[PDB]
Amino acid sequence: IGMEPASLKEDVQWHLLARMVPFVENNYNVCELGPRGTGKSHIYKECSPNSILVSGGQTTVANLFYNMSSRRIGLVGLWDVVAFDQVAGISFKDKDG
DNA sequence: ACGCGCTACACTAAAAGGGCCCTTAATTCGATCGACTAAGAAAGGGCCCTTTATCGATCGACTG
Repeated sequence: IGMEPASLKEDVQWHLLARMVPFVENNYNVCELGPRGTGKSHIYKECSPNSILVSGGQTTVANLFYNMSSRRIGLVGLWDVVAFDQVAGISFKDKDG
């Protein structure tokens, strides 16, 4: 990732590995809450070309799961990791979300 | 092997998504204007009490 392992505690290293875990296991839902500036969104935005960081919380079942008009599957179809930032900000215009 | 079948453009209709925007029916309040709720009000009014008259009763000089 670019972190210095010798400058971190062992448990912090294992937490960072848990952060890797969503990339390596199929259909792995995981939630992480923490203080600002702890380097959360960096791994899901820079250090992987096959993961997406959904910003702003602007998520609808149309573009996230299945858009019935265009008949194309949403984000969850071609990305290995979908990371919802700003969990407070995520809200669904449709109820079914 | 040059006429022939495919591959490109506007109107009409249907679906769905997504702003979305108005609604509303929930909220706050926030005066507020009654609404009492005492606190002291003052007029008024009501109450009391010592005033004169008299009716004895008597106790007086005075008096014959």
